[PDB]
Amino acid sequence: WGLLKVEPQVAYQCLQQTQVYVSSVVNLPTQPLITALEEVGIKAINWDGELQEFPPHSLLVVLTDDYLQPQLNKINQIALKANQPWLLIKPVGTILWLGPIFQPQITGCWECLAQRLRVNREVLQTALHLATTEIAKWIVKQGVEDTTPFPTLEGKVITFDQRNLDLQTHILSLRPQCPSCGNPNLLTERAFQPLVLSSRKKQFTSDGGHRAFSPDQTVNRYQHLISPITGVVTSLVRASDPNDSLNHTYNAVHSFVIASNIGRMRRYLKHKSSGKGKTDSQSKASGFCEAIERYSGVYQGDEPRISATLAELGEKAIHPARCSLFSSEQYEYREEFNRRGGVFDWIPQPFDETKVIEWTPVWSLTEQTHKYIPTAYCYYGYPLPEDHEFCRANSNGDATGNTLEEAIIQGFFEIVERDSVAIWWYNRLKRPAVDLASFNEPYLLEVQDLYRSNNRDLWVIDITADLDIPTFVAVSYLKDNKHQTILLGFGTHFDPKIAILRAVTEVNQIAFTCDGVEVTKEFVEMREWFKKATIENQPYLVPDSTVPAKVYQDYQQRWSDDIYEDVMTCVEISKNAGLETLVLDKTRPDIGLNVAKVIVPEMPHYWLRMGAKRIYDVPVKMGWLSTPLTEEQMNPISVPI
Amino acid sequence: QLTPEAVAFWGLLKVEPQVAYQCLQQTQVYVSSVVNLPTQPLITALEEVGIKAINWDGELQEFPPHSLLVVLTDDYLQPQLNKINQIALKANQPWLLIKPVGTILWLGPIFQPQITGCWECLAQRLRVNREVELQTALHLATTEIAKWIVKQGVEDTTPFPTLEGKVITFDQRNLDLQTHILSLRPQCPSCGNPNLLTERAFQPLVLSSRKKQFTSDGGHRAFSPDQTVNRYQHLISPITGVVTSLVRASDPNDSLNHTYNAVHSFVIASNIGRMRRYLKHKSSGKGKTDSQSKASGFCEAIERYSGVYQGDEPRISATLAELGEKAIHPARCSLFSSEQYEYREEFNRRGGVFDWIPQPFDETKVIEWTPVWSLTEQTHKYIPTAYCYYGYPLPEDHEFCRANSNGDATGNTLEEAIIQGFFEIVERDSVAIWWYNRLKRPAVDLASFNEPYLLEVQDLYRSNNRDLWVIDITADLDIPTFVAVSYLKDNKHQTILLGFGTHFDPKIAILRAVTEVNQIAFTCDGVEVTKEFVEMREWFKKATIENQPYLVPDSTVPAKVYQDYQQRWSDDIYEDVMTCVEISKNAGLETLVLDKTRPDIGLNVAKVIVPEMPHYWLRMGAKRIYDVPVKMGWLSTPLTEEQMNPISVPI
Ligand SMILES: [Mg+2]
Ligand SMILES: [Mg+2]
Ligand SMILES: [Mg+2]
Ligand SMILES: [Mg+2]
Ligand SMILES: [Zn+2]
Ligand SMILES: [Zn+2]
Repeated sequence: WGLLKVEPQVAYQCLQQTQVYVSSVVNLPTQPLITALEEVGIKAINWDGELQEFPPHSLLVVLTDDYLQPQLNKINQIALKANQPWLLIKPVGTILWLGPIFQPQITGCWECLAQRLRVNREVLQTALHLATTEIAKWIVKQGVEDTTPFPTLEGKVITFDQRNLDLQTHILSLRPQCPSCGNPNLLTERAFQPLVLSSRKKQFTSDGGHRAFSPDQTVNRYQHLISPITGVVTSLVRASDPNDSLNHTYNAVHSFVIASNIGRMRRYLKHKSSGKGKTDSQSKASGFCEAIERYSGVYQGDEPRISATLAELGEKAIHPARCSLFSSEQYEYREEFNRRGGVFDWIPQPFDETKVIEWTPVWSLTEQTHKYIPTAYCYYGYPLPEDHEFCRANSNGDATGNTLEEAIIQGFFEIVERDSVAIWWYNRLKRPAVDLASFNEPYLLEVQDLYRSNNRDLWVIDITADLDIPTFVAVSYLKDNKHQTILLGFGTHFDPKIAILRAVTEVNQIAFTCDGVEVTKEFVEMREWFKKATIENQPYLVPDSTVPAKVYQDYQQRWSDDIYEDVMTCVEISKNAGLETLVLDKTRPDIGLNVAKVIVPEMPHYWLRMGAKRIYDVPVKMGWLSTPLTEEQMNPISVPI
Repeated sequence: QLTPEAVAFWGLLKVEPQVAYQCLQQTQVYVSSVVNLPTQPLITALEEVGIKAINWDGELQEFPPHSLLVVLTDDYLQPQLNKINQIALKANQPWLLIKPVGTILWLGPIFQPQITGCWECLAQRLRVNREVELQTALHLATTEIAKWIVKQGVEDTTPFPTLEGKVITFDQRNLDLQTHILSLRPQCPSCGNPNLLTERAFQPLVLSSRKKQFTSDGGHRAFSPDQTVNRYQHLISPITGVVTSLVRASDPNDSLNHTYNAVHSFVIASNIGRMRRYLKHKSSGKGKTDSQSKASGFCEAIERYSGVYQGDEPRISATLAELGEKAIHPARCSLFSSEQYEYREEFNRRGGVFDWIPQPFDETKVIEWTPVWSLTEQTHKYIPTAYCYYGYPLPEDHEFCRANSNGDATGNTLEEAIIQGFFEIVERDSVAIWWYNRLKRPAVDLASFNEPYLLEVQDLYRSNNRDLWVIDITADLDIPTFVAVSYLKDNKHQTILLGFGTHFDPKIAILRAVTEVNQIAFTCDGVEVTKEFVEMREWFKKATIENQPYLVPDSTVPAKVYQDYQQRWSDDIYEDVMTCVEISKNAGLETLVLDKTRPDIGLNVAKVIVPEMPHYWLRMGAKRIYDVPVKMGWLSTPLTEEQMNPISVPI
């Protein structure tokens, strides 16, 4: 009782004014905790939950076996209504959860923790003494002692395991969009307001692209979101690739990307997620950013939408076929194409304007107005009718950044990369090479030499489209082998140097995985590719020797000092090509790290989306072809990467 | 037949009651206290869950075949515990040490003899680390004892994380739990062999070839510091570890192209009040590297710990006369002038602690000599022990030398440590020769090094109003040695920053120099006029680029390029050691190697001693400083001692 070093007998005065109402949720013995509480002098009286009003300086303790018991939803309503602090304890099982001191209007309520646990659970006497210690610490932290000399479990879950004797701390996050403790529809007011971009001049861009803040600092700041109970990223494995390779490193994260209803297949395969690889020490930062973007892209019911059909919306709505861009021939052969195709290139049902769907507002930058995109195309896991699965949400254009403008730039670069890759791949076009020596980067030369030493010839091809945004594809194939195992990487940026860096990082993220490749475990779609990825059979994968190789001085410099001007110049670049750039703010207020989805209608993905006239017309416009290619004359193989 | 409350406790151990109950008739727990702590509460706590626990007198050695001895204490450095350890090792009886008092609980390890370290394996590292300045306990102790009992009994399931050789530190105030891995020490006086270093030193040193596998960045190193930290994290602890870390990355995270790490540990066993607490604390084992984002700061701490005298180090008590030519005179290593000894007191009132002048060596007195392996002669020489190890107890009237870090180095292999130490030695030699003669040297064009990092750093420094350049100060050994000089323009305080680098590969030597400059740079607000950098702040305040003309490159001689240095580095480090040895032999020098690595730590640490090589500090007794500039033709005539630079090297 004196280990709190607060007072020998003055602290008892606090115990003379504080009552602790102990209660059980589902069949827990309340008496032992009560007796433990009078053992140290705390006046504890049993409660059942019917009482709402409480005397000042009171704490309500509730015991449970699971943190998602429905009865808690009642208690969470009682506490918020009465503004009463309460503690949640799980004394049973091998793992003990001390739970947070739910203080209304200051810390998160129970609903925040329950929502995060649900989003995260898609996959004896010592408890009493620890609970007594935590309660006693809370008693003195509010009556006499100050904030600093009194650590408390307020808004903090302590997970203690006796079997391994290890203790972990999870930080409960107050969600401003929580239905119970906050504004339940903050997103619909945020989206309806016009989107405004604030200028933010960069300060340090020595390496890792044009970022105004260190991604390591971002991970350090957002480590409070890294938790398997009260967090959004499961962490767990963290780094996957060995740390010996300093030039290129990797790190893995666990999240949810696909929401298939097959439990058996989800049990082993769909669990965890991907996102791994960077030449800089920010591979873990990139994986964390991708996990954050995937978590922000999932549907949870708070998303802004309006139930209507295309007729009422008129010109304000973008037709789903204008974004998905599937050819009518693909639709009319949907069944057998889906039967022979993979999950990535699944062909959805044709969209009919007769039915009524939910449209999410988006900010059209080119017209500076509000358009409407089908919600199923924006958010993962959106429940669609079994007869109206007209589209499935993908990661194309979704991007992460500290500022919204940086996320917009990343998303637009992703869209441009996908368009250029599709145009080059499906036309089977030959494009000039790029000499890495002219790029003034010894890293490219040394990684090329390393790949050649490992019996893998590597080179880079320039596939820049009419947008004139420097984009490159790095291709590496194993020599003197029947299985070439062609590895591809794509990199697009205003700065050609970092575009080449992105391409080489993407191509060598798989290069070091050789000699023990995880094969069919998750590269099943890439298996048959390696059975046919031969340079002689794919002549477009080798550069056109006739045209001289492009150099670093062949590309104009377009990047500006401030990211706002980068967003602007991207807008005029898109406008000059007769395209409309739309931005959807996926940033969750409870997280704070900006996530944005950039949607451009006519821009296609690299999957079998043959309905886009860009693939047919852009090579003609640049003169790469004299006549547009017929749909059946294009490449019948999807892009493996 | 136990109470249902007891069988509930065994439930969380995933063991059926029938299997567990049987073990309860075969395990006897003798509970005892060393500081008169209440022993009964733990006995009754163990009896409640069914464990047959009885009190222990403290002297009985006869024990049943299956048993466990629990010892309660308030501190782990109680002298009486040493007796208990002697009982445990002699009787081969496992025992657990518990500290159930105070705010912070120490669960202590299960000291199993011949498998885990004994008590004093923990006690020595606690003593080194502590040179600065309750129902929960019972229940955790009961849980740990029961886990050990069930693990010892059947071991039906593989996962049994018992406390065997592992200390659990639990702080209830903020409720945090830490794990410290106790490490068995082969040189421990009681459980191990306390003579191990003596046989290791007397045996001839043999170097084995080991071809390098990865030389991506940082230099010719076997592995990145991250791998070393991952391998040796069991030494990172404030209880049973050699380095406390805690601070870890102290440099700002905004910088990306370079990083630095600082940790706090113990290097010198001091006793003066001005050195006991005020200055010894915040001792930074700095590690600066361009690669990575957090650095390590771990190798320096390891070498400093390995250089500390502990009494196990090999030594023979004799004098120079009977040792003969096999010994090396201390003045042949310290290299202090006789004129520097005659006015030792006057030069000791003024100046820093680093450049203190020791008393002249006396050949009549008897001292302890540590054997070292001379590679040039491939034999054993003898160096005074006080010159090799930190904190060696020297007589007040015969304090002839003080151990320094010159030549000490680390490595995953002994040969790599030897290379690093030799590079440090030649670096300091060349820097002293250049500095004390005030010689002007040709510049080095960074663009010729085909490294964009050099140009980026130079441009950043120029943007920050700090002009930076590089000067080649390579000595007669022809090992590329570079000094990077930075100074702030348009200011009355230039704050000249100097970095030193030396390697066979000129590119990584330049990289070392610029990294050394950058580690000190970007610390304008770091004022230490009186805390720890009084000499550095004095140098910043009273040294410009015009009053120190040698600091600027010589404009007359054209700047050296990257193609002006011959290539000597090889794929394997063994012939690198051999070529360093033959380079030293050609210059009429003897290379000596002392293996300071400890068997418990494992990481290789070596001190390379070359007698005639001077250091940064005021060591005017070496004829190399006087003669090498003449030999290379830099100076027509040797410089008189009073004509040299009267300012010590601040870096
Ligand atoms: Mg990605
Ligand atoms: Mg993306
Ligand atoms: Mg150093
Ligand atoms: Mg050193
Ligand atoms: Zn809430
Ligand atoms: Zn021992």
